[PDB]
Amino acid sequence: SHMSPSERQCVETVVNMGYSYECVLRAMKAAGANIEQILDYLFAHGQLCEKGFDPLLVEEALEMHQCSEEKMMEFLQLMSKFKEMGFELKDIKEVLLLHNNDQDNALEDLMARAG
Amino acid sequence: SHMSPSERQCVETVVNMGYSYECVLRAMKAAGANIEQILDYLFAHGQLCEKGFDPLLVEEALEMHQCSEEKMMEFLQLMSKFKEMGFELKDIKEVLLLHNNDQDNALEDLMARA
Ligand SMILES: [K+]
Ligand SMILES: [K+]
Ligand SMILES: [K+]
Ligand SMILES: [K+]
Ligand code: NA
Repeated sequence: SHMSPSERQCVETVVNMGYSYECVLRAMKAAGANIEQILDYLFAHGQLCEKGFDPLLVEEALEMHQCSEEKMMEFLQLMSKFKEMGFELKDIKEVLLLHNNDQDNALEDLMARAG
Repeated sequence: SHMSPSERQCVETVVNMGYSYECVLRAMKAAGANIEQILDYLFAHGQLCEKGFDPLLVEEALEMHQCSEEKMMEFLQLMSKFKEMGFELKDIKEVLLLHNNDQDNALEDLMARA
């Protein structure tokens, strides 16, 4: 197998917890071959989708903010807002990262390039 | 320029704090285009190299453990120790990650596969 021994151990254990292979493999690609990190990703991804967030934006938020749930949520909410205004995702990520999720600074930057 | 406006802003600001372009671009690639993130990476990388850690291993530790400075140090120390014992970096990273930096479990794993 192309997988390492630790990768296979993660898949075996998390699939035993009741997750599909596809979900586990995707989560492990994102979160790394550690069981708690995979489960935390799977649970957070599920909870956020259930709240109505776009799964693509959820995935961006989980990648961008691995350390703070509070910052992750702030990033997710503002990314959702700016995306619904019509800005491009690549620009939104960039300005939220530069400005530490400050809504006013991020918007000022996005507008300066809106067209 | 191939860089985004935010990337250019970071380079301009950080080079102004007296860092070389090459150091800033490398740090930005690792840490992302946010000035505090770049400065924190540059400073940590410097401090750990000054303590005598292999810069290649320092870079692996800064990548693996962005959230906990204590976890980052514990990983860096163990990766250095296991490398001295003669194990391969790729294996070492894998077992330290799986076993949450537990030395004995990681070691038993490494010896078992060797
Ligand atoms: K890997
Ligand atoms: K963070
Ligand atoms: K890593
Ligand atoms: K961490
Ligand atoms: Na990100």
